[PDB]
Amino acid sequence: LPIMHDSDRYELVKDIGSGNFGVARLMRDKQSNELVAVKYIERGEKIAANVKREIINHRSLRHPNIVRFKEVILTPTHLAIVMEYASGGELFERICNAGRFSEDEARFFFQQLISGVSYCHAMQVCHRDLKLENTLLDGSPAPRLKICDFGYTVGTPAYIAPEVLLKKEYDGKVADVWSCGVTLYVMLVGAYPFEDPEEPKNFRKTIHRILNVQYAIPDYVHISPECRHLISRIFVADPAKRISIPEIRNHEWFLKNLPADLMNDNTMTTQFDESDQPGQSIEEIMQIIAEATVP
Repeated sequence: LPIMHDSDRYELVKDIGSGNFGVARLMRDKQSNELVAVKYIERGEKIAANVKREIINHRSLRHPNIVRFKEVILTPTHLAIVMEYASGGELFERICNAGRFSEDEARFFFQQLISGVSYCHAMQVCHRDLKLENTLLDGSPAPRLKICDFGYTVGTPAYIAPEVLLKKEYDGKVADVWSCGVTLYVMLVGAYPFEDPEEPKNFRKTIHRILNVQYAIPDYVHISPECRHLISRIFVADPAKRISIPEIRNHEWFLKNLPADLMNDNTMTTQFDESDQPGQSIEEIMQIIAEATVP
């Protein structure tokens, strides 16, 4: 990792190398007070077109449930890519610590999940790039879900829709619904839907159950019919018959206690100001990117 820089606007919090941000540096923005994660790319090295487009595409995503891009900084050594850091650990860990969530708590997170995924579907041009298994939580005492859309260890096949395993072509949006259903199930049950109950992680057995949409909610987990219905409309092997995101938004289970401030960062209890963010112009960013090609 390069030496600390811009210590006038950022404080060094901790250098890490494990997680959704991978080898990164945690810092705290002294002006905005936001915790961020800085990723470094060697100058004139991977400063390819792919990096350029990932930054540009990601910059446009401004939803409270998606890990935001903050800014790019040139150091005399690497390109610094700064982004929001989710410090609450993985959604999955919270589920494990609780054993399983109640219906109400699962709904609270599922609402956020759907709002975020729906926003990605509208903003992104080519889809098929959502890693819901590694969804994170922010550090707030009232957990906000954070989807990670970037990449500058693979998990359960349960998350992989049947058509993603078999068919050569598929609609990424419909596959994402399957993934959200897997997340919902795990929240409500405390284990994955198609994997062998617990002890064995037999990928051969999991795949087999996935393709045959073989799942069973255990007897001790009491679920409302609305909820149960929603699950049955998501775990459908045929993609053309799988409920869509907009239909999930109109489902009775999803509509109960739907907070009005789902898409807002700044609310009555949560502070956020876009003008405190280092909102660089796309021209400014491109300047730094090209200027970063010079070693």
